[PDB]
Parts: sequence; structure tokens; C-alpha cells
Amino acid sequence: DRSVVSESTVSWAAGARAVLRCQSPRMVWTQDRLHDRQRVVHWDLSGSKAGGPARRLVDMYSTGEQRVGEQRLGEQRVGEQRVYEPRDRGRLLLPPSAFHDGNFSLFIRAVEETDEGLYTCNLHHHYCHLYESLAVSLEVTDDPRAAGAHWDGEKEVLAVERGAPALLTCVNRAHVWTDRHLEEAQQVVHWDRQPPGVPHDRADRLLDLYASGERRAYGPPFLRDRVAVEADAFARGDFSLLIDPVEPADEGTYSCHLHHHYCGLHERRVFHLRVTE
Ligand SMILES: [Cl-]
Ligand SMILES: [Cl-]
Ligand SMILES: [Cl-]
Repeated sequence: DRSVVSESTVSWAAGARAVLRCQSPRMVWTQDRLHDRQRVVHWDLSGSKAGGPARRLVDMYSTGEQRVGEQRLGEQRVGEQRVYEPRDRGRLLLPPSAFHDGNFSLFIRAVEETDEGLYTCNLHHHYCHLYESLAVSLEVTDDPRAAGAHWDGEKEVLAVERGAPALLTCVNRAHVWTDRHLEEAQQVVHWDRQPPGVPHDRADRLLDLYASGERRAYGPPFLRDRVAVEADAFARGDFSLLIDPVEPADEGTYSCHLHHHYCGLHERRVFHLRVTE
């Protein structure tokens, strides 16, 4: 199984070949022909009366390639919802242009006995490989005095009168899910370091790595000749720092910043490096 070490204290002897592991499968470069720039939302129901199969109720895509016959007019993100049972057409509705502002709330025009169960609002990003989901509980009651809604500490719990409409809230306004976005820049990795006992925001740049293969090194020649990252880092998502040879002056805090702003990816691997001998 895969694990993520986000911060660690490591000791290397002076003169050794130190390796500071920085890796991520989401920082792997792929060709444009494989990019599936598509966001999908779908509501699923794990019914309590059925108690077995969890069926999909309705989904909505963000992007598509408009055609007229065999002529490909182009691709532009628009949007359209699709119910999976022809009977729910007109009964289950999502907000129009849901991906414009991140409002994916499910509207049920008139709840039925078979609508009872645990709902899930699921977001899929095929380009950024993101999966987000929230749960909503729905109970159908015949007593209107019991109809209402409350937050039980983790999810919305609905109690709807039979035949009455319901709204299952699902809102995610993060830029990766909405149509708004800054122009996508290539993936970039930043290595920096600071002496022991110094806050992170006062670190000195050590090395920049861009997905196109371009790199930028900092520091005096004595430091640059001992610090490197193996070639084709973005081909395998490995940006591990190589310090060879490691010196007692290299003792300090090292940071590996992984950036893919278009996908909301901003992670940091921290290394408190100690040098013995
Ligand atoms: Cl076609
Ligand atoms: Cl019913
Ligand atoms: Cl590279």
C-alpha cells in the first residue's frame, strides 16, 4: 500500500549521499492527447428499502465536443443533466449551470417511498483525478409535524412529507470544480531550505523544476555542485533531492513544494536534516 510522509527528521553522516524522498503520482506529466478535461457530478442512492444495490439517480457533465453530423465544431464546457430512470425525468433536478458556481444541490419535486435512503453527491475530475463526496440522509414521513432538517454533526438529515418536495444541499465552490480558473501553468516543484530554528517563510530557494524539463538552481557553486535531482523527474513523479556529499553546514529544514495550481494541488514535504560526525 502507498503512504505519504509529509514531514520527517532524518540524520545522515557527513560525506554521505543523502536522499530526501519527494514523490507524488499527481505530479506526473502526460501528453495532451490523454487529457480528459471533464468534470462530472452524480447523485447516488443506497436505498434502505432495497438494502442492497446503490443506484445512480442523475449525473451532469461539464464539457463536451459539439458536432453536427461528421463535422466536429469544437469542444466547450456547457452542461446538461441526465436521469437514469425515464420515470425520474422532471422529478429530479440539478441547478442550471451547476458547474458555474459549484451548486450541485439535488431537487426532488415530489418524494416517494422509494426515495428513502442515504444519498451521496459525488464529484469527479477526470483531468485532475479528484474525487469528492458528501452524504445526505432522507426520511419520508406521513406526519407533517415531523418534516424538517438538521445537521447531525457530519451530514444533513432530511425528513420530508410524502409527496412534498425536497432539497439535498451539495455546494463546492473551490475553483477546481467551478468554471472559473486562472490560465493553467505547467506543474512546478520548488526545493528550499533554511537553518535550524527559522520559520518556513524565510527559507532560501534551492531548486526549481518545471514539467517541461526546465530547471533553475540557486546558491553558490559549492552548494549547486552537491545538490541535484535525477533527470525526467516529471515522467515518474519523483523529485527526490540528492545531496552528495552532505556537509555539516547542510543541517537545517528542507522543503519540497509540489504545485499544480489549476488542480488545487499545493503540498509540501518537510525534512529536518541532521548531519552527524
Ligand atoms: Cl460522430
Ligand atoms: Cl410513496
Ligand atoms: Cl524533469
